[PDB]
Amino acid sequence: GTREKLRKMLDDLLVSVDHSGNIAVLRTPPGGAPFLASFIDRVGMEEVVGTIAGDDTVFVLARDPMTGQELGEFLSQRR
Amino acid sequence: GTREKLRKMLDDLLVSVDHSGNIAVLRTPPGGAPFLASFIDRVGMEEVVGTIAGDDTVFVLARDPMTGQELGEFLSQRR
Amino acid sequence: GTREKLRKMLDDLLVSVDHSGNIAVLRTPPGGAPFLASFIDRVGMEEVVGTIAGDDTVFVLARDPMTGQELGEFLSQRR
Amino acid sequence: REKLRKMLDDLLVSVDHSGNIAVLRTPPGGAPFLASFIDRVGMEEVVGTIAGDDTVFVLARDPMTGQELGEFLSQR
Amino acid sequence: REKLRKMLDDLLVSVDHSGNIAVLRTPPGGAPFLASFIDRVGMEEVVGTIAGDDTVFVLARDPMTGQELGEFLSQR
Amino acid sequence: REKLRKMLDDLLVSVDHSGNIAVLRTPPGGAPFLASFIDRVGMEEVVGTIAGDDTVFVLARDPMTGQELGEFLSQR
Ligand SMILES: N[C@@H](Cc1ccc(O)cc1)C(=O)O
Ligand SMILES: N[C@@H](Cc1ccc(O)cc1)C(=O)O
Ligand SMILES: N[C@@H](Cc1ccc(O)cc1)C(=O)O
Ligand SMILES: N[C@@H](Cc1ccc(O)cc1)C(=O)O
Ligand SMILES: N[C@@H](Cc1ccc(O)cc1)C(=O)O
Ligand SMILES: N[C@@H](Cc1ccc(O)cc1)C(=O)O
Ligand code: NA
Ligand code: NA
Ligand code: NA
Ligand code: NA
Repeated sequence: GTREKLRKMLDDLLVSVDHSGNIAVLRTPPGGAPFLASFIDRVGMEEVVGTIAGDDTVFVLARDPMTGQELGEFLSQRR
Repeated sequence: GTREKLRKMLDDLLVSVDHSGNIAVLRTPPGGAPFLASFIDRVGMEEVVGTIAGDDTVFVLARDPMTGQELGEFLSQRR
Repeated sequence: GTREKLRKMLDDLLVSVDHSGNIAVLRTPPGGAPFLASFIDRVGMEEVVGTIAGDDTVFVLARDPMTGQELGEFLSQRR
Repeated sequence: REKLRKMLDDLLVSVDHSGNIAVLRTPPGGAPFLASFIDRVGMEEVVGTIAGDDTVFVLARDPMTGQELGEFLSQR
Repeated sequence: REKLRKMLDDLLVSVDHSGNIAVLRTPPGGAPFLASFIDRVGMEEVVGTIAGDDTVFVLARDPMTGQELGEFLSQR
Repeated sequence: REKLRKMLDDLLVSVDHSGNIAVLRTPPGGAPFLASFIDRVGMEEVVGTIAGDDTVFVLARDPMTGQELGEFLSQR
């Protein structure tokens, strides 16, 4: 199921969540950011305009009017 | 010519445009984001502070006071 | 020392600094963005929510209430 | 294979080889765009591809050589 | 090696080889996650790893083959 | 070649090899910084480079070996 893989994906890859403005910042272990962010893309979050992954960090762009914090809180509750 | 390659680059790589705040979000096919964003860099958009590409997503930072939307609308009109 | 490597890292990799909103934009030579941004991560800037590197560009997310500009000015003074 | 042909025309700056690897050079940032499409084709002789920024390493399946794999890509 | 075993179970879609290279295929974006962990293990026979997006090239140390290195990874 | 020499001093943590590949290890995120500069040099014996995060695969042109290509880079 998708909710279960989202839960396990976040359980295993989300080291921390942070935010500023319209951006939620996801911290992963090394190399984990593209792995996590690709999955987030594919679960189809309406509040998520898009994501970009580097190596251990993902920037999640919140759809207006939702904030980075509120977006990050959503994802944390999926854990 | 540069306008023609910008037009064809956007025609072939820009799956969709979105925006939030000062960020225009470009969606590409798989692997296309660095290809597209590098070219955007090199055409020298004054309104563009910079770009970062992941795999299929580019975040374009709009130069103040222009918005992500207005930046995205500019690029769409180049199509 | 860390301040010295931050100084030399910035001296050799920071082509330019820019900003918009809460994002400081770092420009590097080709391939230099992950090299620079990883180091910035590891020096532990409280004002820095996180960073993402592409190839020659880094987006540094400023911790509220600090701005991208103020964040970029901090880093420039480390040069 | 009509789509791969346009993909190579627009992205393949050069093809080289050594041993069992064919190397593709692209314009900047083009490597994962080209290489992911090659994966999608799914050729039996391609063990795998790695994309950097403007270079793709394509591993040829033994006993095919990287020179042979590069010639097929250069053909298309 | 208990952590690598879970890492491979969750990320290793397939393993292939040619010459002295073992190729790991992962779900999308999984390659640098898997490959950095492999580096961390630090096996003597692994000369190095490169991660793309969903493919990892693992270079086997002579005289070990990529087939042999892939079998050890497939084992775990 | 004076710039490559400083580039290697600051970024080359180690050099290894297997078959026709020289492997460069860098500090974290250093691989595309080093590798793009190597491309820029444009050595005839370098068929191509791929950068991951901290590892660069440099493919040696036959009949040169990756050991030989790594020794030249280690020299500089
Ligand atoms: N955190 C930044 C910088 C970074 C780059 C490479 C690394 O290996 C680690 C960190 C990113 O993920 O893009
Ligand atoms: N869209 C994000 C996450 C992603 C990563 C890897 C992919 O293959 C696909 C998507 C990015 O481009 O960074
Ligand atoms: N500046 C953008 C786009 C880019 C991608 C690849 C390049 O080689 C150059 C530029 C980034 O660093 O992500
Ligand atoms: N050609 C190598 C090195 C490189 C890295 C980054 C670049 O922008 C350019 C070249 C690769 O694509 O991995
Ligand atoms: N399999 C290759 C090509 C690729 C690039 C980007 C992708 O999203 C998917 C595949 C790699 O991982 O480098
Ligand atoms: N050494 C491999 C795997 C790796 C990936 C990401 C890292 O942050 C570290 C290592 C590479 O650079 O591709
Ligand atoms: Na890392
Ligand atoms: Na990136
Ligand atoms: Na993709
Ligand atoms: Na570049």
